[PDB]
Amino acid sequence: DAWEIPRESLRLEVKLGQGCFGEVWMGTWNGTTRVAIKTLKPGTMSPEAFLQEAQVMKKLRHEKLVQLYAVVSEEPIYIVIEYMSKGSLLDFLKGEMGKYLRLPQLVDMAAQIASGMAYVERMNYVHRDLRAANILVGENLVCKVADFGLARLIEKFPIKWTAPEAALYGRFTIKSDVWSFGILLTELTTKGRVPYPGMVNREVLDQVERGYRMPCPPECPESLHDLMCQCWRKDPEERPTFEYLQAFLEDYFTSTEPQYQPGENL
Repeated sequence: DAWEIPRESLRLEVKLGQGCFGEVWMGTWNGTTRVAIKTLKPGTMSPEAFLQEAQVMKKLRHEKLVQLYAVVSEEPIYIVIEYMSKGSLLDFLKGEMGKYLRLPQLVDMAAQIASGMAYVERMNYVHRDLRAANILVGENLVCKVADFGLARLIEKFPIKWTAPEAALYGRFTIKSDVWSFGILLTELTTKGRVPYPGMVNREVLDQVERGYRMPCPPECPESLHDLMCQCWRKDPEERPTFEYLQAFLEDYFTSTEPQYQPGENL
């Protein structure tokens, strides 16, 4: 198809991350544009299924999603994307710039993810792996949803982010995505800490089933934690939409916490 490109048009430069798929490099494309490239290693993952990520990226275009640019479908295999200068949200949150983030910038970042996910929502897709590690940060604190490896049109998984019904019964929906967004809201409010501190996977599964939910993070306003609790409702279906989350987050400091004053950490 028309996404395909020749190898030579590219050039890889700096290396960025490593996984059991391959590598991630920064680079330039047609020697004029700054790009990012997700390599494969000598056929370590199934070739047809590896490009099933980009297959999905092809049909999604939104300002708050990492934009596909090009593909080299002929071995050695690649996937080329827009470049996100500030790396992953998880690294950002716990790194050196992370400590000066306050509630208004963190709420603004949540708003953007929600805006990106609301688009997924109206496109009838499911992300399946929504979390801080899967969001990229650009310049001006812009945040975009990434790592569509598992995204599906609506037709193991780290239970700490994954809704109960999806971890147990493989029932992934946009509403399981909502659940992960609730956990993503805790990573934002704690500068990037792992949820369910000191709890191990099976401890998390057993406790969540019995209705345990993480408490208000320190200095997080109750109204933001209430939103978290809504996202973690037992019935997938009583959970709010992204569209609602987007709108509630964008308007937060006027409609919900107009009395917010900056604290020690948030």
